Amino acid sequence: MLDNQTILITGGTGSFGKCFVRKVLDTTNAKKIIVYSRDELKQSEMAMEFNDPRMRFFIGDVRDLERLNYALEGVDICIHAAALKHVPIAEYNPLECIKTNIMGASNVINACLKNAISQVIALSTDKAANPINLYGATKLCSDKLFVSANNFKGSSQTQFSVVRYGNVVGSRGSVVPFFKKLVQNKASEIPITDIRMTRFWITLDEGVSFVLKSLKRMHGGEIFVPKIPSMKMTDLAKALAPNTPTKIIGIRPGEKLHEVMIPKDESHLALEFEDFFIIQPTISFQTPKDYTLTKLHEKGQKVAPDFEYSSHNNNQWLEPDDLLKLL
Amino acid sequence: QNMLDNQTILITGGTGSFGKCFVRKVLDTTNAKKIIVYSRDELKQSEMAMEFNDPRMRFFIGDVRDLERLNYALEGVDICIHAAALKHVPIAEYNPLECIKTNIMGASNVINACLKNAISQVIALSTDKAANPINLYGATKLCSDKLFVSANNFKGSSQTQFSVVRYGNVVGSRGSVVPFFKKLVQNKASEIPITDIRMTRFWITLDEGVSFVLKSLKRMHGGEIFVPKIPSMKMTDLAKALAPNTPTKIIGIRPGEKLHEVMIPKDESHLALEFEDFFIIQPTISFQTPKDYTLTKLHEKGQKVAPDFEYSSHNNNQWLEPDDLLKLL
Amino acid sequence: MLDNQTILITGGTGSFGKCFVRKVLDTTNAKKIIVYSRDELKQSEMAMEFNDPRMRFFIGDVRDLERLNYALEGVDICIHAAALKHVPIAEYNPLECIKTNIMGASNVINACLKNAISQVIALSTDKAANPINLYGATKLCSDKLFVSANNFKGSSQTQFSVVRYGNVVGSRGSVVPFFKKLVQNKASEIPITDIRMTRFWITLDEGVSFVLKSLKRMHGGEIFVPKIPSMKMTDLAKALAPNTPTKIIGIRPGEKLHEVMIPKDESHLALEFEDFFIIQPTISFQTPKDYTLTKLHEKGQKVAPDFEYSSHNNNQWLEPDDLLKLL
Amino acid sequence: QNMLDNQTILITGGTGSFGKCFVRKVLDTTNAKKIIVYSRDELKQSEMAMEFNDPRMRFFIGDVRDLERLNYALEGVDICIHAAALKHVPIAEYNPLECIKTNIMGASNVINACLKNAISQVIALSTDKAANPINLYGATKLCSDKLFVSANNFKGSSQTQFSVVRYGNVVGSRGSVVPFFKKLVQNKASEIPITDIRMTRFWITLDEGVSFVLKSLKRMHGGEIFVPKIPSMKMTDLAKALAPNTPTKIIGIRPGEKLHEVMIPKDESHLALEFEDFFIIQPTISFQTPKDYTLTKLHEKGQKVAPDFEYSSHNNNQWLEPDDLLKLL
Amino acid sequence: QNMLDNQTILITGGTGSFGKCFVRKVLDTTNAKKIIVYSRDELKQSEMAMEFNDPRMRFFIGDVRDLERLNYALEGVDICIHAAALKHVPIAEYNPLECIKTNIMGASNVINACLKNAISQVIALSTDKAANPINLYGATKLCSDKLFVSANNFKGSSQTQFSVVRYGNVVGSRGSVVPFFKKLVQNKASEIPITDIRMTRFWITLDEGVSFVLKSLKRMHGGEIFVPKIPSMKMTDLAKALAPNTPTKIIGIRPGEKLHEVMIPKDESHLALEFEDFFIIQPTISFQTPKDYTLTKLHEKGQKVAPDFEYSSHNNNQWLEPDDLLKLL
Amino acid sequence: MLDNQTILITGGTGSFGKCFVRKVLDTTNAKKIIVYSRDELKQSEMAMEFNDPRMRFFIGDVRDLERLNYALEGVDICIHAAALKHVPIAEYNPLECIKTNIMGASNVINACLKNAISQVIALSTDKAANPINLYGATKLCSDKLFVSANNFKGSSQTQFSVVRYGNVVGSRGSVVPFFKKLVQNKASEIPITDIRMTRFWITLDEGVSFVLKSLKRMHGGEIFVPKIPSMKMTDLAKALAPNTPTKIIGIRPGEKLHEVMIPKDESHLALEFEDFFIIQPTISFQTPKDYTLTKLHEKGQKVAPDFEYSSHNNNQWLEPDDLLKLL
Ligand SMILES: NC(=O)c1ccc[n+]([C@@H]2O[C@H](COP(=O)([O-])OP(=O)(O)OC[C@H]3O[C@@H](n4cnc5c(N)ncnc54)[C@H](OP(=O)(O)O)[C@@H]3O)[C@@H](O)[C@H]2O)c1
Repeated sequence: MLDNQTILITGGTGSFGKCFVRKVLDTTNAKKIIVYSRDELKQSEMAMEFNDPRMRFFIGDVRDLERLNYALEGVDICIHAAALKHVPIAEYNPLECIKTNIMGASNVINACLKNAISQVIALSTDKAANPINLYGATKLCSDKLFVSANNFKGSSQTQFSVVRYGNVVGSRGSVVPFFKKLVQNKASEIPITDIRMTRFWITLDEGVSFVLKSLKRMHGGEIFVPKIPSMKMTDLAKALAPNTPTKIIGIRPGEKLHEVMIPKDESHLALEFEDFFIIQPTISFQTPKDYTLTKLHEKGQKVAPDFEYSSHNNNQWLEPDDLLKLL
Repeated sequence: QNMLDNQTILITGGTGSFGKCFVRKVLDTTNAKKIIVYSRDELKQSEMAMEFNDPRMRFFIGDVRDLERLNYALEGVDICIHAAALKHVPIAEYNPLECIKTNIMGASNVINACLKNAISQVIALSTDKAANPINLYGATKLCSDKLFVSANNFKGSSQTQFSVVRYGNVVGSRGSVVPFFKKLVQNKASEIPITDIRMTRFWITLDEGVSFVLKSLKRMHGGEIFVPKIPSMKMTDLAKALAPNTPTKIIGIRPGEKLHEVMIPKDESHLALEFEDFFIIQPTISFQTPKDYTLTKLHEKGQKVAPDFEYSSHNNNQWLEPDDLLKLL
Repeated sequence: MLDNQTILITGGTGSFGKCFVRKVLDTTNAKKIIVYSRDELKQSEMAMEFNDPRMRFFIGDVRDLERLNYALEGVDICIHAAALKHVPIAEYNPLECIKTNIMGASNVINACLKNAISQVIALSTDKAANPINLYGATKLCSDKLFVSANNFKGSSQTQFSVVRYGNVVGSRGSVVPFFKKLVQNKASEIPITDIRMTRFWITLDEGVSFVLKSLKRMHGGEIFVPKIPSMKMTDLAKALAPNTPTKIIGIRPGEKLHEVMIPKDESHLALEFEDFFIIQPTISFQTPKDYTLTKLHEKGQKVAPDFEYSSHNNNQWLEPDDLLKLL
Repeated sequence: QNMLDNQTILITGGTGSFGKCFVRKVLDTTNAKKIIVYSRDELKQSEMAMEFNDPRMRFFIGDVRDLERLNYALEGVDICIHAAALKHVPIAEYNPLECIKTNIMGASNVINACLKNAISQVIALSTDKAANPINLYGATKLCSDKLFVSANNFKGSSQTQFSVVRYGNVVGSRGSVVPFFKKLVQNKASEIPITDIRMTRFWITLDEGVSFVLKSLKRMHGGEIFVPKIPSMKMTDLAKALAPNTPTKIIGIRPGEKLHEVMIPKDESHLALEFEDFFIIQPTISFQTPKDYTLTKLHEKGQKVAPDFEYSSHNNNQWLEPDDLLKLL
Repeated sequence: QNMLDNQTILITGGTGSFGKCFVRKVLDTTNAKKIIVYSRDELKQSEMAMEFNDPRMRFFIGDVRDLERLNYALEGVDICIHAAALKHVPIAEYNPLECIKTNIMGASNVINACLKNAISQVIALSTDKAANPINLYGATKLCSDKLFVSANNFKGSSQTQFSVVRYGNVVGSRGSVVPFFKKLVQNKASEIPITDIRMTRFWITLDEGVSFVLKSLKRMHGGEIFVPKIPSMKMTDLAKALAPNTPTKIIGIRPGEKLHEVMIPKDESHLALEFEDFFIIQPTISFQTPKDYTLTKLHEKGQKVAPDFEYSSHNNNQWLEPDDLLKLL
Repeated sequence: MLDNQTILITGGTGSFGKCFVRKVLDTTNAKKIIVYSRDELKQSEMAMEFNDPRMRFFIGDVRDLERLNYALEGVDICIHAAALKHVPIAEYNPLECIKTNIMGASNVINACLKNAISQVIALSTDKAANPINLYGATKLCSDKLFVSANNFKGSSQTQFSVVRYGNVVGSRGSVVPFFKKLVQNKASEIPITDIRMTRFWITLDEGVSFVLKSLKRMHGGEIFVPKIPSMKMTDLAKALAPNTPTKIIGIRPGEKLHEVMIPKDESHLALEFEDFFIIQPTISFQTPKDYTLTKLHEKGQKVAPDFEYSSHNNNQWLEPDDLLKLL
């Protein structure tokens, strides 16, 4: 697997960013881990915490093609986690979200090919499946680009895969942590936008690991989807602090009732496995790939024609307590 | 008596299906100062100036990907129709940045330019595929719509209005399938492509839409996404039409090709406002200057819709008999 | 010659475009033929007609440098036929014509060098010789650039030559076909701008072949000119449909009486051959070339000091019938 | 009494031959608010501010290839003289994109900028070499002229006028041959470069032209290409001048160097309009606002020319005795 | 009664130290129509809209490196505060183009945009490090200041005024050392970083400065570089403060880190104009419209300074007792 | 040392430009010397004077990245002397100076890495030390960039060093030559801005040689400073023409009393040698370098803590005559 390799991750100062740097640091022999991002304050703060010579911090934007080409020189593997993810903000700053996510993905793809990187994994989201909001629309474009990149074939081959998973239990500005800062500062209530608000749930750590495993499976072109549990927002408001009331607030700008992981119209392209899924590409590559046998010799089978992985039509569900056991 | 009296109109990509018809319909039914055709191809542009040979026409070579050009293009324009785009779904799947550069950046430039020149009203053309999309093409179009709607916040003494008209397939449009169904049974009728037996699609006429735009243009406030109520046509039947009897062949689902097109999402119904013959999906954001979309600028009143409604082609009420289409062919 | 090679042709959806793709398909072992152009409707229509796995369609503009670099990866030979050729339109859209033809030629030249292509042939026109209209002015710049490209010398050598020939008998929006669509739709007349209107004439097929032969001759830097026949526009109006009258119409915007192939002031740089000519470069290359012995061991001699290849001062002439035999 | 009263003038590349003279001529004979010199080189610009030391001067460092800069440059200008360019023919042959970037894109930016700032009149400098060209330099200049003339269509409340002044060699200009003929017989007279015995060229004075511009500036409508009637000087004679007797040497025809310069094409004569001391090649296209180029804005009337006319240097009527030039040296 | 009455203010990078405080101070003490926060990070922007939850706020995602965006940003703004920047000296040393792209090109775009939108007054934030600099960061800031001052020449009916406010360290600002001195003795007090025993620095309060800007904003003409008179605090003492007693450790001089910060150069004193509580370094160039910087727009008179003066931190007169800082902490 | 190498120098039509081309031409076996600059008139004039096939003139701007990449193909060593150096003009055209000097330096750095050049020497100035004027501020950024470039490490290594020296005795538009053109044209006076105006002095030739030697010493990352003499402007006005009076004129826009070569706060990073100095980098390179032993096995030692190389606190001084002996 990974050994004496160089890894560059865009937006490595983010949640997935550090939780991933940490895990690669501790569980692998990655010769050098490179964080590529824009803020000097987070990288100054992040260099002092990860006080290890295995690191290296490059200040740069993904909207910058030259910089990326410079930053990716000599890199072996690349994880793309840079992005504007705040759905409401994206609705008010649509070009900003487009520049960062779409153009950003394109430049990363380019710089990777030029530097002959070996493997690239971009981070998607369930919001990119049958999307309604801008953020998701841009992300779907990003996935489309990354999958399509597997067609280029220069004097250097590069595999481009995508990992798509749900809401990361408690993250920089989320819900579960929000539903505590309140009760702490005397929360007058517990706002619940709706009773049907379902959502796939995964942890920072579960995510970081499904990624490092995809690298071990991937042929390039796949869109790996993990089989994660769903949790009714009704049974979550409880845990967090049933005590206080729950003033319904309606619906934020761009929210869905439930999130989709694998569209119904994607069924055919799906292949079930044990812990995960794979949404085979839609286009054909000059060099065909057999997405039925991972590079880990794991065998996967198709799915029923009327297949779809909704957040609610799911069968797994996080007990109204389990999320406290995780807190 | 509402009209586009003595006005300069510019339509991007008006060298194709929608464009040629809209350019014809406007010259015929309205008295607009002039009409500018903005497109890249010199052949089509030349074979259009002849085709029309009308003094109220002007032709500009140009790419929507070009901002300095669009800036000079729109100079002196009152109304802009954005119909330029890459719509060939499977090709968009293989050439994703192309589709992105034209449809996403393209929409952005047309906007940037329209505002610079203080255009009055702008209507952008979307597709049913931009609703809960799954193919790249549709995803760029969803982005596109978002941009034009978001464009309504900008507040300068320009006050441009941006709206979107989203509808489905056009009964035999510039190289599609209807003609590619004749074209075949119009040569060696013995093999007809198919994908599914449940495969449905909304079908509007290359004219029902054109007029729908001119109409949406007359009753807009800005920020709307007008949806024309149309009939759904299950493919199977659409088969016996362009070939009463022939050995059809079930090829395969082309890349990124859905199975049931959505016109209005299930998760956005709370934004829709039903009307007698059309729909209006209100902005998912709030503008500085709010508006009551329940009242078209034509007075037309509107009531919302069932909090669960999902205007899908399959769950459509009306349909088209394999003869109602013959009455189109 | 060409074998197991990859060929990319800009504007391959055009007249010369398909007639060339077809001929390479049928007469060579070209491993892969790549069409590079902007319209999806022509490439969708062109893929279904040339239903052959030897093809590959890239949607792109020549005004786009990144795309070209991507498109030319792994290509062996490149034919440049993309361009805005409508003279009147170019007079009203001068920057458009300049961007496409000049900047377009420059980007193609660049992408070719970066990808180490071996041979590049750009298509010129007689309108580029002692030009008067914009279209021709841009084309002369394109020829100048391509010839000059033979001076670059990186870890990869690339030959850049130009093929310059006249009006292609009946083409997408021309005269001879125009002078029939009329008589068909009851042509009231036959418009003849002038009695001296001479023009070199060649066929789509003759052109496509002189190109594939130049590749076999070329050293890089030459501007091959075929010896084609001239035809008085007076004796052409006849054939097409003498029947109807000929309402003289004057002179279109930018038209010449006759077209030049090899300028008088180019004499010195000329070298006569059997079927063709060669207009040796004006500049000297780091690595001299002997344009007297093609790579086909064909020997050519200079021309008289007062030499010039006008369309009228020519000696060959297409009988007022021959063009019907060709129709 | 026509003047450039209290006006701001900006000349691109006015740090060279034409520029320095025009800058001098305008300060001396007219009362224009100010004069802006726009060029790249700091040395020449500094050695010019001293050289002139005039308060009505302003110097801006800048490349015509730079659009944002040109935009700030022309801000507040009424008249623009575009004299910036790469004219060294053989060098242009070896560095074709350079010449292209400066002469073609350069002309485009100066235009884009002039219109943005609503400049009143713009005169661009062309060369005889842009007539039925064969060298790159001249070909960029033909493109250039086309651009400035085409620039007259644009219709905004700016109404800028764009014209072109095309003439030949300037009797001993910034490093040419006349001085490089002295410079030699001005050191070791024993070897003089030559190309042909029929080699002819039009010759105007670095002052006859400058004034011709100021004049063309006073009688323009826009879209014209003014041609100054000048004398032709067969090289041979021009030899005995800058060296009565010396062993000249026939080197060789430099790259892209013609043998007979054309001022007006044979295929464009039908556009020319002959005048007492100059010519006017009318646009090869039609503008929205037509104009009668037969009447200079100075009332000067004009009759066309013989439908075959080809103002060539060799077929020129007047010439220059090997002493008329001495009366220039 | 001077105020920023009913005015739209936009501050670049107002999502950080200075910004948040300035945004707070202005809302609290003045009645300005609205306030626009222009920055790149969505997290900080969201955690600020909540943090403030004030209707007179607006947040725009954006990079100062982006000119088209800045152009739309500043649209409709009267006053602009440029506080966006990369200031982490040693990081700037390792990523020099980054710092350059943001601080140099960044300042240029904010200017280009401000003029385009006819902003009234613009104040740019500089640092003491831009005085006789040696580190990249400070060198970009010197360039930066030069740009904003030079920006005062441009003369269009816009008449924007550009000034600069340059001061030193901010007593415990967004991750610096003061807090990183607590943070340590606030966990395992046994090792404190040090560089020299002569190491001095000027120290102003994150509030003394903010107000200084609002004040400099009220008494500016344009082209000035306002310098606030502040106290110097020799580091040694600053040590016993954030840790009465602990085993400090002399690590090493971080890259590009000076030893004595300069507020006013020795070679520029002849430009300074001393005031009761501040300084004004006049432009090193002459503008078309001269100004008497000896008279603030607040009437405040000013006398120059000793022709040798060099406002250095070490040669400072006033200082701060290791308790005056405690009275800050 | 240098042999069969290719050298490209930006702004080779300048003072240092020709004096360097000449010296490399005469004292080395440089296979090919390439001049890269913008003006055709200087390069036309410069090709005729340096009438040697070892030359090659490329017309280009440093503000142009493509061109540079083209121009630097196959180059071994690169000297960067292009720049806007007129301090007053830079104060009025600050963006022009920034584009040329800073962006220019960045593009040169980029093109060099892409072409795998081996060594690059950029020319600094004493004005970049503790600067006050724009010109110097941009130059300090240029030095910072060049030093930092030594961190990139692609499939090709490139050393980037800087040479920083004072006013070049009599140059295109300077003082000493100015103080003669006057007396020649009847100089009414001798303007002396101040009595303390000190300045380091070096010759075109001394400079050109310290450069060619640095190439022989350099490890990459150094900022070589030669130990040159200082001259009081009071004792210089004399020589030039004591005869005429000396009307004091004040202080130009951006001038200092004295110029610094090695800042006081740079002491620690300094290393004294015989004829020169070295200001070790401020940052650490992935691959450490020992700046105490040049590549010429020359040993250098540090300097006292209170060290600084001012133009006045200097000990060497050019006799009020020596500059006439040099004239
Ligand atoms: N005399 C002739 O041979 C002749 C005859 C007919 C027509 N013309 C035309 O008249 C015009 C002026 O000729 P001239 O004899 O005065 O030539 P010149 O002495 O070479 O002056 C040309 C000027 O253009 C400037 N320039 C060059 N590139 C520039 C750029 N990229 N951006 C901005 N300025 C640039 C140069 O200034 P910097 O180098 O400091 O940038 C120079 O001052 C030319 O356009 C030429 O085509 C010349």
